[PDB]
Amino acid sequence: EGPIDKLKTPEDVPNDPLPLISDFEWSTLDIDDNLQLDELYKLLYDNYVEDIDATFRFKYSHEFFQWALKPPGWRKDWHVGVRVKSTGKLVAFIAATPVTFKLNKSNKVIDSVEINFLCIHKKLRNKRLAPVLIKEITRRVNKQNIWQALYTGGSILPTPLTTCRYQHRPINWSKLHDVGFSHLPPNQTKSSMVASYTLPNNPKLKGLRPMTGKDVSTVLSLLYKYQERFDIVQLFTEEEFKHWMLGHDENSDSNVVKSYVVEDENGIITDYFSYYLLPFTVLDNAQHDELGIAYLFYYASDSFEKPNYKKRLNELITDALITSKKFGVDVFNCLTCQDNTYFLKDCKFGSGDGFLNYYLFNYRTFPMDGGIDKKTKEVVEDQTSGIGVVLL
Amino acid sequence: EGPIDKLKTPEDVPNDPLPLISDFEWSTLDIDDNLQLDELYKLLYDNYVDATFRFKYSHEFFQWALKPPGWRKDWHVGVRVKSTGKLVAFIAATPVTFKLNKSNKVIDSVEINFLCIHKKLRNKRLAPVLIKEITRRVNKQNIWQALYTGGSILPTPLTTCRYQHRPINWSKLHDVGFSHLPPNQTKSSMVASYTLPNNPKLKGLRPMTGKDVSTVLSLLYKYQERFDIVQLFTEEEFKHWMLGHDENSDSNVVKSYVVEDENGIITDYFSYYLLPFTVLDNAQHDELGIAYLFYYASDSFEKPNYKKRLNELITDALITSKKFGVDVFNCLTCQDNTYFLKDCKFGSGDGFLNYYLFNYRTFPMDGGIDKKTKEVVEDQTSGIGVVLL
Amino acid sequence: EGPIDKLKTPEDVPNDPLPLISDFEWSTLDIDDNLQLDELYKLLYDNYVEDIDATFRFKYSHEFFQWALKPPGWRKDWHVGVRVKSTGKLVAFIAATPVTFKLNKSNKVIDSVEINFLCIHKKLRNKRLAPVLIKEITRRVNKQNIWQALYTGGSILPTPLTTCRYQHRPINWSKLHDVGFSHLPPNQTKSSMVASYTLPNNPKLKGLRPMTGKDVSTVLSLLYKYQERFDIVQLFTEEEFKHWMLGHDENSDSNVVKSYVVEDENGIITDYFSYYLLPFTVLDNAQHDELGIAYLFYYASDSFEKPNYKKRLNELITDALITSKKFGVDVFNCLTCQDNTYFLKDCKFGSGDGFLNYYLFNYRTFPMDGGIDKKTKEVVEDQTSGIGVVLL
Repeated sequence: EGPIDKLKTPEDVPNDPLPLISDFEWSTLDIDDNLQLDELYKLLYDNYVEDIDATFRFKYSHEFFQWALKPPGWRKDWHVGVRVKSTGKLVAFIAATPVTFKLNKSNKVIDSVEINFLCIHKKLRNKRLAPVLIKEITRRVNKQNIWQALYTGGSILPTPLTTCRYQHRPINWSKLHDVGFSHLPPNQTKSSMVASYTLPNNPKLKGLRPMTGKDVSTVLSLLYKYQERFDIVQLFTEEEFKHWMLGHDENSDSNVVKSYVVEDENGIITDYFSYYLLPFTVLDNAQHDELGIAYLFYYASDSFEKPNYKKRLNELITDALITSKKFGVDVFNCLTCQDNTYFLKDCKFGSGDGFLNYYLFNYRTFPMDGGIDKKTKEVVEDQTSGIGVVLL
Repeated sequence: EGPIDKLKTPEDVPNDPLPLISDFEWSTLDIDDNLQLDELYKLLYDNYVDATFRFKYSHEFFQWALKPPGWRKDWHVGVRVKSTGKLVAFIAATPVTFKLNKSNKVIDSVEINFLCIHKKLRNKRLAPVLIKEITRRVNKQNIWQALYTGGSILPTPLTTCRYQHRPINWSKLHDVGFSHLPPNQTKSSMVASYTLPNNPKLKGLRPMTGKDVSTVLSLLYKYQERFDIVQLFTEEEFKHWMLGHDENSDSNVVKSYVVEDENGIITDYFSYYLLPFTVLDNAQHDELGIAYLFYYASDSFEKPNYKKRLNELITDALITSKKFGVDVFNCLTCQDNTYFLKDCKFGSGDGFLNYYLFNYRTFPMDGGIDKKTKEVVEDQTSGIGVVLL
Repeated sequence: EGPIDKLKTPEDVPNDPLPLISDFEWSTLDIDDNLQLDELYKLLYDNYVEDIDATFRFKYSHEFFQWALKPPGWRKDWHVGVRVKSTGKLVAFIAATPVTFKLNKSNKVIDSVEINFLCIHKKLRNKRLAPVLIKEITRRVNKQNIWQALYTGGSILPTPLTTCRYQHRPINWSKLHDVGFSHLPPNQTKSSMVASYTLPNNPKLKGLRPMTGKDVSTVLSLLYKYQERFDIVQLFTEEEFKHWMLGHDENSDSNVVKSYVVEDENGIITDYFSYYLLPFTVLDNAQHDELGIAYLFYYASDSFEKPNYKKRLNELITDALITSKKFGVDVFNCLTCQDNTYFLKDCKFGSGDGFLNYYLFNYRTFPMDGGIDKKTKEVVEDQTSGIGVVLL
């Protein structure tokens, strides 16, 4: 387990951007300039429809971008676009956001970066631009003395850490059906389906309440003890954990990340969970314009050593599902990572067609379980996946 | 193992082509202009080559061979005689990504091919000049290594593989002088010894489609871990090379197949490309259909039925080629090809291929043949895991 | 229990400093050059303000540095600074000092090092230098064949030895109130508070006197017998103990460490205690410029096996509190380590908001009691903490 490249210094890294065919030019984006953020939003809206229904589009708000791209230490220099010289139009983009990972087996902590928002205009798909975008953002971070990067996607590149599968838990089945997200199984009716997904309106766990700034250190310690069971995890400073769990702005309740804690009868935090909101804009449907989507984020529980562990986790996620109902969520998603396969069945998460591959550039690691059978790709129940990180 | 040159930047590279004899001039080709593509075809037909055979290149073949994702017109370098403007030499560079498995190094490079020089200019030793100029053009795009192959004996090759041939229509191969009748044999025995079923044998065998790309790619990646040097692709790239330039039209150049088991899981796959020979001076035939083994991979490499499975795969490849007018099926002694040459009836040819990775030192590699006898060494994995068209 | 890494030789350690973002360069400090020491002082003064009030700054004297960084065996090579190449200004620092620990339960002695004075310029908090500073100081000591290091701070990392809590014992309440250190409780007056903290002007224990170089072997033996009750302790050569208890200069009374012994009629030393002085410079107070602070150091008593142990310890600390009054001390601090929880209540130490985490890099150890409830973080009275070492 360890780095792959012979190891050099920022000095040995080219000082200038890689060359591009004459029709294009690099353009560093300044997302604090609303006109440029507008450009990015448009590029994504039209062209970042990866493995999604043609009728859906990621609906990114200004608040979502603050949260996703501006954690402590973020750099404008790492928001790399490509413009067509003729008109100045934005046609490609790639980002790197700072992150710290830890490989539990070898006890290695690595300051890295997460590479995401890799977007290429649909008319430029045959220009082989992805590898160029990756080389350039990698050059920029190597200059900052960072030598490992995490990249995730459905694309098949060499040596993935592993592969997890998407899961979906219908919250408002009727609407999911009206827009084409969910299908009516063989011997079922819309009525049976809806009935089968009904949930309480109120969370069940006593002491469950929204997390606040004062809970940051306690939750962090709880997550740290808990995540020892995964192969790869994330470490945060308190300022970073605060940003990712509560939002960019400390004095305004986040509409993007929802974080909850459970404190027992004596006031001690024993469990916590978090999820983020990222809706889809829906096209060509006469009644619906938006589809509320939640994504399971980080969580942790006291009970991992006790015998009621599985039951407790399923109770935690059930309350997460219940709370999402007050935020317009229509489907609650998660992957087969962390200990997620312990609650998929009882909580009614169905397997989706999508898969996620994880790549840790410039680093060899032992194989990792992805929560699914290596050949069948079917969910394997109650198994701990080596993936303990969640990427937005 | 690693680069050779001291390493510089595109800036340190001469901005202009190096002057040629005054009689000629550099001329970048634009293959999207049919008139220029026609010029290239004529130059190749006449000067790129047995005497009675000529590579028959179609427009479709050129799209496939020269226009994969990221191809650059600036890398289609021709030379014109100033007097008449006639095209007399050419050289190309196409983007490709290699990975050296032993050292786990990934290198974005380029494949240098279609190096053609008019027969009357063979004494001006233009090849080195063509290589230097194409090399200069790619160095400018910050690429510093290149793969070049051929029968030519240049300084230090990765290794050397040998050609193999598997008669499909022996009678015709004999009619045109490709195949010879062995000492104590008859045309009748030969023909009988090469007959093959008319239908593929493996269950679940079908043509590959766009939807199989990621799955096949993962299968090839796991499989090719056994070779020393391999190729990596983006999904667009793999799709182009396995299915053709045009996504909505079945290719007549590359034939790709997958085998999915009782559960719909792809367990094997193979591909081959078609490149006929125009046949000159034969009263019966004008063309000789030729297939070349491309990339393949199998589930069974860890199992004990591996060798039998591979031979079953190739045998079905041979059978499918019969419907595309193939007269001979060729392949080199690279990859794990030596595991099926004998049982599948591939005979050694006189041709050999040398591989050169300019500006890069690598450990020796197996070529699938004995270092001194140059004879096929059965069931041996070659270090060469890349196939060049 | 034991080392974590596979174990290598100095030989397997990289011979040259780690690469740095090209803007900076490693610069070994020579604190014997007053100009360089002045640089270190300034860097600290401006940027080493973590976990303290904005209006306070650590007031480091030349004497304090001699004591803290120059014990027997100190190495200049372990005073690692970072300079911005453009101007040569000092922007970061980290030090390693030799120290020997003993793990009482497993009876393992380990020559190690204490990593401290990790300081980064406020404007580079986003360059993520700490990990790089640690890696580089760790490389230098690994070269000297030392493979374990102790690091402490408020920062949270996975698996600390334990966590202790800060305690404060107002000496001059009125001043602590004026400068905002202490707050006036709900139904209290400045007058009640002051009255509640008054102390005698003279120590009460008979035979109490200042320790001298002569007493070293006897005091050391007393501490050794005594500290057998903690999980991790420190071992000293007589030379090291002399330095840490009496100061860098043998022929001049120290203004940084105050050590005292209690002997009976026949010169038998029965108890001893020590504490060090580290003031805060006070900013923006129309009245005060400095705030005298004392920190409980090492101590030991005869009575640990006897029934008057608790009462005796309390008598000891009470005399420490009284003696600090002649050195301008305004608050007397300590952590909940050692047997400190035996005297916090009766001696009037109040719990602060600060906590200290301890980390022994490259070594797994059994859990240790930090003197606080593992769940409420509140002081747990009269208990022995596994922490028997004090870090300055």
